[PDB]
Amino acid sequence: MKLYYKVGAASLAPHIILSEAGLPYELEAVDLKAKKTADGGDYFAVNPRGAVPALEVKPGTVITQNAAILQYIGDHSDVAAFKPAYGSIERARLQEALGFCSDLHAAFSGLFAPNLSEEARAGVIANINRRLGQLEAMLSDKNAYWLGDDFTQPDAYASVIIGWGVGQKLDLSAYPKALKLRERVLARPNVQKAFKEEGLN
Amino acid sequence: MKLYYKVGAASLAPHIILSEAGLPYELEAVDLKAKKTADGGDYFAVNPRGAVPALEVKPGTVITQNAAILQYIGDHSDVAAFKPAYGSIERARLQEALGFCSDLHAAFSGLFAPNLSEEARAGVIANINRRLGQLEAMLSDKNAYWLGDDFTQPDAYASVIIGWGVGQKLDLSAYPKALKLRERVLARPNVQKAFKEEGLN
Ligand SMILES: N[C@H](CCC(=O)N[C@@H](CS)C(=O)NCC(=O)O)C(=O)O
Ligand SMILES: N[C@H](CCC(=O)N[C@@H](CS)C(=O)NCC(=O)O)C(=O)O
Repeated sequence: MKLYYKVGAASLAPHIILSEAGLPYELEAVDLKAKKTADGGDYFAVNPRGAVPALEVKPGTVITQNAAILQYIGDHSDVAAFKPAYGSIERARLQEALGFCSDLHAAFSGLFAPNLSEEARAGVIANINRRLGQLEAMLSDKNAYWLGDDFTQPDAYASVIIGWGVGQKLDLSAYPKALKLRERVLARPNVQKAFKEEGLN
Repeated sequence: MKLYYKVGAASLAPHIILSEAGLPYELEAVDLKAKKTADGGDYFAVNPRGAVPALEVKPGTVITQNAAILQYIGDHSDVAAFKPAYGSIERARLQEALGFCSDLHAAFSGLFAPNLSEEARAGVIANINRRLGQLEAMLSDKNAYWLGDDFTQPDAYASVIIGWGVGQKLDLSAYPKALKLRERVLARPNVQKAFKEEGLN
């Protein structure tokens, strides 16, 4: 399969999960400014919504939307935690966490919008603070990772988003459970392998 | 199961799907202003994120996030279209459409925010127009419903969101495929049954 990604963007989540699954994959860096693939072609032909990630499962079949991509990879892996039975409460918890990741992502996205005024920026920060508080409350110290004993796709996606906060030098020390989850994810060897593949430290 | 809903809100989507599935369900109207259940209790104890829908599967187990709720209902129904195999391309298409519904929903949500300035409102309208254009392009006249020959959860969710546009008297006549999908959904008897259950016409 082929993952369309931009360095450090939300596409790092499925990059991490592809690496953890150990399935063969190819990567394609997208220029999101010009909306072009690396050969100079039109990225809108790949994803008409214009976003990364997109996953080409095989020629002519491209899946968009992180929740879909993350679960497709999981269902085609051998990692049981990545692929709970549909209809099981575990599957619902997986989807619920991925849905919340989209909400968390949406709060952060406001921060990188162009011509962002200081006043508009304050509202973005307030929503980031609100979503981070909700993630923090949702995490339980009875669980090594978000959903329980096992690392799953949500963990990777939350860790990437929190990393955007780190990169922006936001103070996230009031969210120790969130920081601990990210620290745990960042130490996983297949996570480091994905970060390397994007030229990131 | 028990669905926590507000009249005409995004919770109408799983209300529709519960009705279509024919499984037994109870409804609970939430006051989102006071964040209270109808007995006067704290809705944050039900969903700490404060949103509808929430689905109590059984006492002590509440699922939040529309994508999770919609797929839980589908996986516990007898309707094959609602429950494609995990890992099948059909399941990925289902999740992709639900993920896009969240994006469409997010564009519309801006319109109902309090103290919305005329200028901020224009940007909201521009994003609604952009997301509606993307939905329109994603729909294919080869398909009776969004994903193909079969009505699915996405169809209900898109139809509810478009309905918010109708209620706001936005001109959506440049999106005929979207309008046709909604018209088709609104004529389904179990859809009308759900609308009735919320006191809606
Ligand atoms: N500054 C970017 C952060 C990644 C990023 O901002 N990308 C997207 C998410 S993939 C975003 O946060 N906002 C716009 C968007 O989500 O498309 C980087 O270091 O790569
Ligand atoms: N005016 C509301 C529209 C529904 C609504 O606006 N609810 C939510 C979605 S459920 C929304 O569009 N914005 C805030 C939110 O999504 O919570 C109604 O007629 O019920």
